[PDB]
Amino acid sequence: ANQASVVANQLIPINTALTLVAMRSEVVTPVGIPAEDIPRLVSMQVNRAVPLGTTLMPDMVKGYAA
Repeated sequence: ANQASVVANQLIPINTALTLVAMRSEVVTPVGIPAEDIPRLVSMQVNRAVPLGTTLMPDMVKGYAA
């Protein structure tokens, strides 16, 4: 229901570290990474470019296990 996910607040380039300016929370479908894990995601790198407004999915973040 209102399970919110991490959404790209700006484009995140391939192989670049996640910052707090880059991740917002939003109720989207399909469900991606829980918004509650944003602190945890800071400094982890994405393995692909993530366009503005894309939901961060588990497979996009290098080293993410939940």
